[PDB]
Amino acid sequence: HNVLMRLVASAYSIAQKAGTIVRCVIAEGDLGIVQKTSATDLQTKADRMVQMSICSSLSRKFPKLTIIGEEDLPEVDQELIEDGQSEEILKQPCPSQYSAIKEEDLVVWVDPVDGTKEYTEGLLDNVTVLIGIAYEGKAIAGIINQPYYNYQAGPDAVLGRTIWGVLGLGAFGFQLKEAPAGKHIITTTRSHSNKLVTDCIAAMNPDNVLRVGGAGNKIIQLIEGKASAYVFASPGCKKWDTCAPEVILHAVGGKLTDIHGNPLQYDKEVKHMNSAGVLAALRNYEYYASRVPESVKSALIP
Ligand SMILES: Nc1ncnc2c1ncn2[C@@H]1O[C@H](COP(=O)(O)O)[C@@H](O)[C@H]1O
Ligand SMILES: [Mg+2]
Ligand SMILES: [Mg+2]
Ligand SMILES: [Mg+2]
Repeated sequence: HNVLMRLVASAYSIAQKAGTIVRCVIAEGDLGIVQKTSATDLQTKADRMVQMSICSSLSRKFPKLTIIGEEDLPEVDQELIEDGQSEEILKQPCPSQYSAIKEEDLVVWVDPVDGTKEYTEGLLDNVTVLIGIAYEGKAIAGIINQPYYNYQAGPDAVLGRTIWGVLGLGAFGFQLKEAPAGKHIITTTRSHSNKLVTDCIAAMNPDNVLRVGGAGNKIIQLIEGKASAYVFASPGCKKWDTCAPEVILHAVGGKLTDIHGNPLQYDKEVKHMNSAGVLAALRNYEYYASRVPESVKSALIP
């Protein structure tokens, strides 16, 4: 039945459609901003439309999946449906460990727009679209679309890119690069900081600290060598924030956990909140893990 690879190949095309929606909303000018729990907790027309497109498109082709999306939404336009699939991905053999997966056992975690606050600020390259695929509680495949990749290159440039990966195959669509030798460059939240977040970072002996939006964007920073660790000692992000990004990072030898070192779980019944934060690195994960203060750990219950 070739379920996993069929799913990944469709999710790739579905994520590309999502990128067209993200760009279309900016181009038409009205972001339809709704405030949820605070002025830094926003929902736009892009979040709502992309979620409708992704969920309807996946459910049309793979009705047995469990699909969980960030937005709590109440008839979808056929114009939002994506029926395509990547023929190239479909040509790749499924890793043998996943070859007998049944569709009803997959759980898909969707963040239709990740970095929404930064989207509304015009920090457009912070934005990603995240489609994460989990089996037996583990994140095993992921798609990350970055709709404004290349947007500063001029009117003749192609906009956007799609990064995808499967554990046992690899991760693709970017150039893997380690961060500069001899430096600790720690990346973290721009808009959702607090004292605990900054105290945990201080304990790492950073040479530089980057404050940017997006969980997907920060994993891209890790795999492209713009940062050496992603440290977020706080509640606030959810399973859809970490599912697809941890796959991409794990596929190239990195590691993402909570602040204690616990792996995150992705079964259908798990709580959405990542209540003990996020710690991630491409290389030297054990260094950063070793520097988390005990006081930070006692404050953050998984
Ligand atoms: N305190 C929070 N309230 C709502 N969303 C949050 C919070 N903290 C983190 N997030 C979300 O988690 C993801 C990563 O956070 P950030 O690094 O701030 O962009 C984004 O989708 C944020 O909107
Ligand atoms: Mg949100
Ligand atoms: Mg989102
Ligand atoms: Mg998010």
